[PDB]
Amino acid sequence: TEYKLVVVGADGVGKSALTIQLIQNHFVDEYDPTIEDSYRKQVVIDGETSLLDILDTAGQEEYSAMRDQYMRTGEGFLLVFAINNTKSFEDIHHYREQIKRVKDSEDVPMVLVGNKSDLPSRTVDTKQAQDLARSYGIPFIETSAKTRQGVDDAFYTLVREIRKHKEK
Ligand SMILES: Oc1cc(-c2ncc3c(N4C[C@H]5CC[C@@H](C4)N5)nc(OC[C@]45CCCN4C[C@@H](F)C5)nc3c2F)c2ccccc2c1
Ligand SMILES: Nc1nc2c(ncn2[C@@H]2O[C@H](COP(=O)(O)OP(=O)(O)O)[C@@H](O)[C@H]2O)c(=O)[nH]1
Ligand SMILES: [Mg+2]
Repeated sequence: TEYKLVVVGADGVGKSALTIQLIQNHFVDEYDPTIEDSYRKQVVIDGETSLLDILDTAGQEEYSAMRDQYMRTGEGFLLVFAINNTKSFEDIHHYREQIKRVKDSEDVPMVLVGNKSDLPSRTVDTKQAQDLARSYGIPFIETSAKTRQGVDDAFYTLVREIRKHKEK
């Protein structure tokens, strides 16, 4: 089994740091903000061996046809914001609508991720994030790429959401 996972969200929220924790087991400071890359990892989740193919998105805000078709191959999406950046939380709606648009579907596996939970300078309350996730009908996972809090949980929860979708 293989799952195509895509990590989206505003610049600086920790998409690259979360991905590199999952894949390479270390915390990277100031990874080049412009680099989009992909990684594969073999995991066991609830007894099922699978390959996670993870796209760590980056780059300019552009909407080419090639970009839509490429994003459309994603089976599940992490919607990442940082808990110290209210604008990144406000931007979650945008990324969700673009995912719906390219997938031509109201039911796309997604997980809301509030990253940088190790920082004291919080501006987005856990209750606001839980309420947003409830409104979308998706899970909310608190993470820190720095301490590895919630990292496996975020990705594995997204796989569980894909499996639920495939059962419908
Ligand atoms: O063809 C596509 C294209 C995208 C797509 N690709 C890149 C985006 C992009 N950048 C890339 C990364 C992340 C931030 C920065 C620029 N570096 N930024 C935004 O939005 C940014 C905000 C919020 C809205 C207005 N702008 C201005 C400010 F407010 C902030 N959206 C993007 C975006 F939708 C798709 C995304 C998901 C599903 C299918 C897609 C299909
Ligand atoms: N304290 C803390 N810093 C983080 C966390 N995740 C990312 N960072 C830092 O925030 C900055 C932006 O992270 P990055 O992974 O490049 O974000 P991206 O633009 O979403 O790929 C970098 O300096 C990271 O080291 C986190 O969970 N906690
Ligand atoms: Mg990055």
